[PDB]
Amino acid sequence: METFTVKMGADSGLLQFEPANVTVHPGDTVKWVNNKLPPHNILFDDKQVPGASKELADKLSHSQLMFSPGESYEITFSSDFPAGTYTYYCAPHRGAGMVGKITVEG
Amino acid sequence: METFTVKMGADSGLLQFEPANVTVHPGDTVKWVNNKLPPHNILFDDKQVPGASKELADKLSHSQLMFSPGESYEITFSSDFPAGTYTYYCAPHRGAGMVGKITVEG
Amino acid sequence: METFTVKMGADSGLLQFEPANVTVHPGDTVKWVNNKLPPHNILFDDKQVPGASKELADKLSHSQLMFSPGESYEITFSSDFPAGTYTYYCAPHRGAGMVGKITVEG
Ligand SMILES: [Cu+2]
Ligand SMILES: [Cu+2]
Ligand SMILES: [Cu+2]
Ligand SMILES: [Zn+2]
Ligand SMILES: [Zn+2]
Ligand SMILES: [Zn+2]
Ligand SMILES: [Zn+2]
Ligand SMILES: [Zn+2]
Ligand SMILES: [Zn+2]
Repeated sequence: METFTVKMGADSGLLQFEPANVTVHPGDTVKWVNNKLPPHNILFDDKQVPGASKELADKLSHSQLMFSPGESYEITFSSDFPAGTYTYYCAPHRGAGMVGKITVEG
Repeated sequence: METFTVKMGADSGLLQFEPANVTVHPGDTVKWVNNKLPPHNILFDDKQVPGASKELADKLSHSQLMFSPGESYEITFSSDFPAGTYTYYCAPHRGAGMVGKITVEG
Repeated sequence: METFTVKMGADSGLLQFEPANVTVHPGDTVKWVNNKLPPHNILFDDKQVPGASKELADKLSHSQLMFSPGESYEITFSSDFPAGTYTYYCAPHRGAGMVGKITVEG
């Protein structure tokens, strides 16, 4: 099992998740870490996860704003997660296109 | 089973859900569709659903802001939903009285 | 079983939960009541509840803003709640340090 670190805010100051796209395998963890230009958060819309389960998208969403440097949030995409793409965004920086995509391999 | 379309924002530009009040039967779906003056969202307070279940109100709430024209969200009020009134509102337009009510018939 | 009333906003106008720290026993209820300077809400971060369960923190969080005088929200810390500290904050007044802590006794 691997852990993928996603920086929220690039080192240079770009309002992006870095890296934006990550492919994971069942059991892998994605760890988001507050990097530059907080606050950020991590939203998955109900229609943006495989099978469009609102329960799933809600449980994955960290809608609470993250302010502190190095503040982190992790999701383990375990065996019961459906394969497909999970597209997320940062609410504060939606206008800037601060978005990402986790692919659970099938 | 029927699907009731609720417009978020009237065609004229009134900040309302149209229609604001809908009566549904078990198995029916309510589909909210982004119509005018986005963003909107759909919040049910824990005390505003029958039996005051916070778990139920949370699961029905689409708190994520909806920005795009025609963006939609649906809830199927299935057999296990308690009869009674489910009162919701739009956070951005709470001040304008952008509110609605779904009645599940008993 | 006891109910602990926590005022959101002190009578004087301080932006605090009063009292900020409460110790509860299994079966006890905490009732938050809108007191001064609304809106307030009540957020528990996933890492701020015992065992860091995001499901638990989400279910305890009343993220919807509370505007009306006397508007209340209750949580019963029942037998299945893990012992330890549950640290929460108000989003609008995070900058002012409007924070609290519920201790479930073990
Ligand atoms: Cu951001
Ligand atoms: Cu609205
Ligand atoms: Cu407050
Ligand atoms: Zn892997
Ligand atoms: Zn949605
Ligand atoms: Zn019907
Ligand atoms: Zn409430
Ligand atoms: Zn007690
Ligand atoms: Zn968190």
